[PDB]
This record gives sequence, C-alpha cells and structure tokens, in this order.
Amino acid sequence: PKKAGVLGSPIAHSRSPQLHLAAYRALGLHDWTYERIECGAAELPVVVGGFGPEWVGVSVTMPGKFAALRFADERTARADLVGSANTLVRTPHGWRADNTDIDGVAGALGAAAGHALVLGSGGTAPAAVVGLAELGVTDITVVARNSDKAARLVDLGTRVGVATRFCAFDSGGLADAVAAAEVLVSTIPAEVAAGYAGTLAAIPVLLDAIYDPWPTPLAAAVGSAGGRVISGLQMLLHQAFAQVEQFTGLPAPREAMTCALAALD
Ligand SMILES: O=C(O)C1=C[C@@H](O)[C@H](O)[C@H](O)C1
Ligand SMILES: [Br-]
Ligand SMILES: [Br-]
Ligand SMILES: [Br-]
Ligand SMILES: [Br-]
Ligand SMILES: [Br-]
Ligand SMILES: [Br-]
Repeated sequence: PKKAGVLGSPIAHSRSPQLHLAAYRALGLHDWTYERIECGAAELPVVVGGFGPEWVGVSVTMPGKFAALRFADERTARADLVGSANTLVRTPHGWRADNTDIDGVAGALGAAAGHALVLGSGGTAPAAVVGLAELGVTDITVVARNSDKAARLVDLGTRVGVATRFCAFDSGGLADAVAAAEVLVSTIPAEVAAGYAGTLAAIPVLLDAIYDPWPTPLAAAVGSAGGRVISGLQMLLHQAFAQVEQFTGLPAPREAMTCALAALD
C-alpha cells in the first residue's frame, strides 16, 4: 500500500491523478493512492521532507521544478542536464530527481527536424529545449520575458548541439522568428501568450503545455490559421509514462493510460 501524488500551486486542475490511478489499477496495485498537494517552491522541502515511508514518489509541477531538483540528493543524467525536475523518486536513503517532461515534449510531438520556437523560461522551458534537441531540430529560438534566464536556455541548447538564440517578445523580432519556425512549444501562461497569438498564429505546429482551461487563446489562433494544435494533455500523457515506471518499477501500461486520457472531460 503506497502513496504518490502531484505537488504544485495551483494544483486543483491537475489530471495527473486520473492517469496514475488508471495505471496503478492496470498494474494490479489497487490500494495505491495518488493525491493533489497544494505546494509552492519554498514549501516543497518541508512538504516532501515530512512524507512517511509509504511514499514512493511525487510528480512536481509549477512552481516547484527548480526546488525539486535542488531538494534531491541524487539526480538522473537528464535532470542534471535540464536543470529542473518534475519527478522525485524515493530511494533507500533519500530522493532522486528526474525530468520526464523531455519525454512529454518528444512524445507529444512525435517528430521535428527544422527550426523551432520555445516560449518561456520557467521550469518546463529547458525540458522543451532538450526534448526538441532529442527529436533532431536544427535550431531553437527562445522567446521569453526574462532575458537573463533566456541566456541560460541558449547555453543549454548550445551544449546539446543545437544553434540557439534569444528573441525578445516586444522589440520587433517575433514575427521573423515565427516565419522561420516549423514548431512552437509554449510554456508561458495562456494569459500572456494571448497578446501575441496573432503573431504566433502562423506557426505550422503548436505544442501547448497548458491543458486547463482549454482551448487557450494561442491554440484557438493557431487552429484557426490552419496549424496543428497539440494540447497539454498529450504532453501530460507522455511525461506520465516514465513517472509511473519510476514510482512502480514496472513498465507503463500505455494502453490503460491512453484510455484514461480519453475518459477525461
Ligand atoms: O499534473 C500536472 O498537471 C503535471 C504533472 C507534472 O509531472 C508535469 O511535468 C507537468 O508539469 C504537469
Ligand atoms: Br506514510
Ligand atoms: Br533506487
Ligand atoms: Br516550475
Ligand atoms: Br513582431
Ligand atoms: Br505571469
Ligand atoms: Br488532447
């Protein structure tokens, strides 16, 4: 009888429990639980540090992904590369940080090979950079409000072998950045992306990390313009597979989890 869950703020909207509980039932782990825990970045170490021995792991969403990486005493190679963690896994003497959002991006997109755009510089942004690199994109433009954090994302991109550069939202380069790009991964709030949706609408493929509320203004714009829209639910599914594997020690029951995603509203 084990416990897991998802930590973040806000957290009430999370559809992680639906996916994990479906997986645990498919795996015959019928008494396992998975709950939502309201938790900011500052609070994460005290929340996780308070868990009893039946906790096997927690998923971590905004705003705790940087805090999660720091909290863990061991980190996977990919967490160490990305610089944030959306997964903490209990070990015999502590916790290990992993990042499965890379899988989320790569799995949701399926393929990508040309110029890409990433919006944002939060905890999911470096996973988008690495996931795009894994797919084989030739170059990435990072568009964010925080230029110092964007510089760190440029270094990351460069270190994984991808030509990366920064473009400010407001100074006049966004339109040209969009024109060159074949895929856009958005990690910014829907309320921020809304004001640029007309400029961004021309992108051929959009992966939006947001899934609630849905559709985002950005997704409506791209969809209307003829572009392919991939919702945050697809990213959620694909990142969830590796989380279930680390929490359970068993292969992810992909069929069952895909059916659970289809059973959501
Ligand atoms: O439940 C959720 O909404 C999420 C779980 C995290 O593991 C994912 O990485 C993502 O940030 C969202
Ligand atoms: Br416990
Ligand atoms: Br272990
Ligand atoms: Br975050
Ligand atoms: Br522009
Ligand atoms: Br904001
Ligand atoms: Br969907």
